[PDB]
Amino acid sequence: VSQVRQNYHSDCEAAVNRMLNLELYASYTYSSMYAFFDRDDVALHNVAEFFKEHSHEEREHAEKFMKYQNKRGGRVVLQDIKKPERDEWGNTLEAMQAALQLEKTVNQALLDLHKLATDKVDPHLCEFLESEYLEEQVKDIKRIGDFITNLKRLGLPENGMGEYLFDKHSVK
Amino acid sequence: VSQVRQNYHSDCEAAVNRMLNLELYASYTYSSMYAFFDRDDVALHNVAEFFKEHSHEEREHAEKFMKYQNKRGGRVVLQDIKKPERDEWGNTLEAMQAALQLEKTVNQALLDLHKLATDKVDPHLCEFLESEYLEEQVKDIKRIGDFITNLKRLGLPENGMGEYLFDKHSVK
Amino acid sequence: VSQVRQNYHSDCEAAVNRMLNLELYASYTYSSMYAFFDRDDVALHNVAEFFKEHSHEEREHAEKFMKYQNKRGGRVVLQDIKKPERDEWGNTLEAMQAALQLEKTVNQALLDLHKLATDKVDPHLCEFLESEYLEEQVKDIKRIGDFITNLKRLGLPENGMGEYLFDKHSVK
Amino acid sequence: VSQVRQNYHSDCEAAVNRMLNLELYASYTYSSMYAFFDRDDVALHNVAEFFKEHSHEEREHAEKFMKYQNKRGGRVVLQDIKKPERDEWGNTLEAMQAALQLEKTVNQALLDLHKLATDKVDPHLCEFLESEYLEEQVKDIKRIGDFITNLKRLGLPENGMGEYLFDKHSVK
Ligand SMILES: [Cl-]
Ligand SMILES: [Cl-]
Ligand SMILES: [Cl-]
Ligand SMILES: [Cl-]
Ligand SMILES: [Cl-]
Ligand SMILES: [Cl-]
Ligand SMILES: [Cl-]
Ligand SMILES: [Cl-]
Ligand SMILES: [Cl-]
Ligand SMILES: [Cl-]
Ligand SMILES: [Cl-]
Ligand SMILES: [Cl-]
Ligand SMILES: [Cl-]
Ligand SMILES: [Cl-]
Ligand SMILES: [Cl-]
Ligand SMILES: [Cl-]
Ligand SMILES: [Cl-]
Ligand SMILES: [Cl-]
Ligand SMILES: [Cl-]
Ligand SMILES: [Cl-]
Ligand SMILES: [Cl-]
Ligand SMILES: [Cl-]
Ligand SMILES: [Cl-]
Ligand SMILES: [Cl-]
Ligand SMILES: [Cl-]
Ligand SMILES: [Cl-]
Ligand SMILES: [Cl-]
Ligand SMILES: [Cl-]
Ligand SMILES: [Cl-]
Ligand SMILES: [Cl-]
Ligand SMILES: [Co+2]
Ligand SMILES: [Co+2]
Ligand SMILES: [Co+2]
Ligand SMILES: [Co+2]
Ligand SMILES: [Co+2]
Ligand SMILES: [Co+2]
Ligand SMILES: [Co+2]
Ligand SMILES: [Co+2]
Ligand SMILES: [Co+2]
Ligand SMILES: [Co+2]
Ligand SMILES: [Co+2]
Ligand SMILES: [Co+2]
Ligand SMILES: [Co+2]
Ligand SMILES: [Co+2]
Ligand SMILES: [Co+2]
Ligand SMILES: [Co+2]
Ligand SMILES: [Co+2]
Ligand SMILES: [Co+2]
Ligand SMILES: [Co+2]
Ligand SMILES: [Co+2]
Ligand SMILES: [Co+2]
Ligand SMILES: [Co+2]
Ligand SMILES: [Co+2]
Ligand SMILES: [Co+2]
Ligand SMILES: [Co+2]
Ligand SMILES: [Co+2]
Ligand SMILES: [Co+2]
Ligand SMILES: [Co+2]
Ligand SMILES: [Co+2]
Ligand SMILES: [Co+2]
Ligand SMILES: [Co+2]
Ligand SMILES: [Co+2]
Ligand SMILES: [Mg+2]
Ligand SMILES: [Mg+2]
Ligand SMILES: [Mg+2]
Ligand SMILES: [Mg+2]
Ligand SMILES: [Mg+2]
Ligand SMILES: [Mg+2]
Ligand SMILES: [Mg+2]
Ligand SMILES: [Mg+2]
Ligand SMILES: [Mg+2]
Repeated sequence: VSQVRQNYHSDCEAAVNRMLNLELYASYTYSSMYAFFDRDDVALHNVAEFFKEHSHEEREHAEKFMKYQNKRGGRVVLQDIKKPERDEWGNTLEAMQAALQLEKTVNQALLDLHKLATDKVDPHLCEFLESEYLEEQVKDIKRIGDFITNLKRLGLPENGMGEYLFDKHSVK
Repeated sequence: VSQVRQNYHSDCEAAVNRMLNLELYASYTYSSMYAFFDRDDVALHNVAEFFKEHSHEEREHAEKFMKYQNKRGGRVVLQDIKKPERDEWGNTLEAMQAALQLEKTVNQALLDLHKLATDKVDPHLCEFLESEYLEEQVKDIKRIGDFITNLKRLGLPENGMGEYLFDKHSVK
Repeated sequence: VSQVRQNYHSDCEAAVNRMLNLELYASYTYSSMYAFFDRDDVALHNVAEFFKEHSHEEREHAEKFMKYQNKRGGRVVLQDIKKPERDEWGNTLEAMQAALQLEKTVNQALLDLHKLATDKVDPHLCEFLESEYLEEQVKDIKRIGDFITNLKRLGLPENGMGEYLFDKHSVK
Repeated sequence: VSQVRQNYHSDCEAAVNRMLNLELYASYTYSSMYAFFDRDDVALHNVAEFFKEHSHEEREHAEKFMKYQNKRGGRVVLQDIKKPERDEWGNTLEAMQAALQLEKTVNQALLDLHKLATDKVDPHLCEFLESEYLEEQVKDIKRIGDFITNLKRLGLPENGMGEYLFDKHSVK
């Protein structure tokens, strides 16, 4: 047992490793979206940059779980980072819809980790999630939802002029 | 009778209390519009902020009537602030149309208070209204009318692209 | 169901609307106290300004609940803002006593909302209350209690010199 | 007839001269109060300075009526400035009570001049009074009333400690 370990259940340690992997999976999905929107036959560079920034954010979320694991005396165990579910993302609306579902998947995993930490009576892990993860997820979900509403209003997927307008006034 | 009171008719004092309540009612209506445009399924944040600012302005108009009442030696009497007439505001045009009618309602109440002050021969109250309230009402009514004209030109309520364009170039 | 909604119980959504209304009710009560202390026959302007500031604070607390409701995908539903329980507040001690009970009423409502969020297993709402509301309530309750102790020590309600001294050295 | 004169009734011209004299009479009364509070056996120097400042203000009000008279083509006609009604002013409360009645006397004269200007249909004179005189009178009356309330609360005229406290915290 690590000399620093105190009130840290093996189940929580394992779930933190799984959460780290999911953050990395999300980062990789966002990077795929960045690459898609940078294609010469897609060419929506403000949209591409939005997804690149989200890729960076998710990787930082992962690094923070690595640091957390070590601080508590757990051991980081890495697994393969699976490739994204799609190779091409259609258009800005389709990609934002996919991002919304990904953010809700991540949020559900965070909520499930919080349930586990509650069951094992780990207030440090609970507060870490509450103060460092759950509010940013809710903010990101709201932002992406707002974008989806606007893209539908702009006539996506059919209205290419609307798609151009979005790239030029909403993510600039 | 208050030691400061001079040339202040009971009827005017009461009408000032009623005017205070109407300013508060208007502030609350605008706050409702702010909340509607901040919804994830509406998502027009520059429009929401316009209404939030107008909510603030109306509350300041109310505070100034409270201060006026005390300066003249009248007594502030508060009543319930009624909830807005609608829970949802449709779209930017529908909301601006509602705001125009609200501003005209407030302006009519100010004009009616001025008639009363004239009848009771209260030049201080008349000038307060003339110099602190009536010109801002006319300016606000003109601004909202100009917005309505533009929203109709942009094809509201049917044209969602027009609604997006307005939010991005007229209230930014 | 809103596209952003996740782990947000209808009961919590409704209780957030009720909490918003209570914050607005508190703001309105404080504004009444401001107006009372600004009267020419009361004339304690540092006390009036203290209550005006608290009125502002409470309105900001309400706006933050509106924003919260939308972020979670709930719908803001407004009700009448009831007028304050009194039209006149007696003196500085009587008003501070009323403010203490109002702040404890608000705090009890926050604690009850936290119980509901706990029962429905909503850690985001729990942390929002814990980190954005509960500590400010405890601080405000302590400040007002400290003022009450000082006002009693100064001989309120009978000792007018004490009341003047308080206005000039404790809320300046 | 003056070459500049237009829509200026002889009655209004005469009433402006009488108003000028009353402003000068008020200035002189305030100067008497300044001198009283500067006496070695009274010795309330912040109170004395308050009245000195009001003396200055009233003299400026008079000069502005002189300038007004000439601008309209009327002729300034001066009369004796009568000495104040009292040679000694008792104490801070007695003096503030006298100042309140003086300010209300001046305000009544301004309101009466406004009635005359209304009857003779002189909008320039009406607006001059409304915008340059009536609001300052209401503000001054409110301030002095607030002081009277505080002086009574402090136990004047009997409570000398209260009188000292006022001079040190309310007019400093
Ligand atoms: Cl352990
Ligand atoms: Cl274990
Ligand atoms: Cl972050
Ligand atoms: Cl696998
Ligand atoms: Cl694919
Ligand atoms: Cl997903
Ligand atoms: Cl966070
Ligand atoms: Cl009156
Ligand atoms: Cl009356
Ligand atoms: Cl304004
Ligand atoms: Cl009713
Ligand atoms: Cl409705
Ligand atoms: Cl209306
Ligand atoms: Cl003006
Ligand atoms: Cl105005
Ligand atoms: Cl839900
Ligand atoms: Cl539910
Ligand atoms: Cl706050
Ligand atoms: Cl009811
Ligand atoms: Cl009452
Ligand atoms: Cl209460
Ligand atoms: Cl807090
Ligand atoms: Cl003439
Ligand atoms: Cl004539
Ligand atoms: Cl002046
Ligand atoms: Cl004589
Ligand atoms: Cl005498
Ligand atoms: Cl007099
Ligand atoms: Cl003025
Ligand atoms: Cl002291
Ligand atoms: Co993200
Ligand atoms: Co993440
Ligand atoms: Co990093
Ligand atoms: Co595979
Ligand atoms: Co995310
Ligand atoms: Co936080
Ligand atoms: Co984010
Ligand atoms: Co407005
Ligand atoms: Co208004
Ligand atoms: Co204000
Ligand atoms: Co109703
Ligand atoms: Co308005
Ligand atoms: Co003007
Ligand atoms: Co305005
Ligand atoms: Co408060
Ligand atoms: Co509050
Ligand atoms: Co605010
Ligand atoms: Co009622
Ligand atoms: Co409070
Ligand atoms: Co907890
Ligand atoms: Co917490
Ligand atoms: Co904190
Ligand atoms: Co506070
Ligand atoms: Co004066
Ligand atoms: Co004067
Ligand atoms: Co001069
Ligand atoms: Co004589
Ligand atoms: Co005066
Ligand atoms: Co004017
Ligand atoms: Co003015
Ligand atoms: Co003055
Ligand atoms: Co002191
Ligand atoms: Mg283990
Ligand atoms: Mg936003
Ligand atoms: Mg009455
Ligand atoms: Mg304009
Ligand atoms: Mg429900
Ligand atoms: Mg628990
Ligand atoms: Mg303290
Ligand atoms: Mg003549
Ligand atoms: Mg004052």
